[PDB]
Formats: sequence, structure tokens, C-alpha cells
Amino acid sequence: AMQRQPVSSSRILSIGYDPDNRMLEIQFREQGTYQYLGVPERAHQNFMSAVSKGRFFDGVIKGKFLCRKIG
Repeated sequence: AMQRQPVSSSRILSIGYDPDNRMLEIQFREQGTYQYLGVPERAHQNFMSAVSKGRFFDGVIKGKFLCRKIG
């Protein structure tokens, strides 16, 4: 299965990616954990390399892939 990696961010606590299902999992500080569906592996790599995880989330992920909250 896929496991999230901790990251340093004012908004995001950890990020995981499942290359098989093309699924991205983001755990937010205040707002819980979401899965984003149909995310290409290159997106995940760029996410992990971004200077600002928040900026990258806002510009590339948010509202651009179907998401669901898990919990």
C-alpha cells in the first residue's frame, strides 16, 4: 500500500503517492486528509521538489483533480 512522507509546510503535514492507482494523498494541518485521483507521477515528483508545498498545491493540484476526504 502507499505511505505518506512527512514534509515541512505551513499547510501540509505529509504527502503520499500510489503509482498503481495514480492516487495522491495529502494530509493538511487543519483540514484533514484528502485523496486526489488520477494524478500523474510527474506531478507528484514536482510536488515533492517544490520550494513551497502550499504554492504548488494551490497552483497545480487544488481543483484540478477529483478529490475525496478520508476519515
